Amino acid sequence: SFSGYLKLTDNVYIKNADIVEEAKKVKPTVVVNAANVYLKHGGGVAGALNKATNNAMQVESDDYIATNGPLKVGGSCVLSGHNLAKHCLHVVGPNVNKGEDIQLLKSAYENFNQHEVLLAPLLSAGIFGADPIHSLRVCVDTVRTNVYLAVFDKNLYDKLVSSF
Ligand SMILES: C[C@@H]1[C@H](C#N)CCCN1S(C)(=O)=O
Repeated sequence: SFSGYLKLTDNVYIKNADIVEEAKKVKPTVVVNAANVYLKHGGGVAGALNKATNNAMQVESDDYIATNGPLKVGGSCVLSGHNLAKHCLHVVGPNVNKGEDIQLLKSAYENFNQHEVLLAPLLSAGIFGADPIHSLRVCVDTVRTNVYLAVFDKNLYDKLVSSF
């Protein structure tokens, strides 16, 4: 199962790790993607997860969007996890760099409660522009299921743990 995680609360765990490498190692039931409403996996965690699937995630996502239209900010969809996980839960956190409401970050984390255990990044962190310390606080105060957070950046990981 998951190894090397620091336990933050009853159900939240954190590790300085590349979520793609972590997914390939664990092959969890659910890996969370830091998705956008169009499921265009260009950069950040989404670009890295999609590149690891050899673009199969993007091909599946384009078919999903063609059928269903875009997701809502704060919403999610379950698609295949390809070679990374059984499923990928594509969750759209608000993108502060697009002027999206940070209050939607709690709604985004509520999607995690539909899955008993997940490997995830901090929503709205990185290229989404939100403060990762705030994202971790919303995560611990919203998610009730078992969430294993992978934080790519060591310096950010140390800051998140030391300020928790
Ligand atoms: C925490 C969740 C659920 C929520 N939220 C309540 C029942 C228990 N589960 S479980 C353990 O099945 O993931």
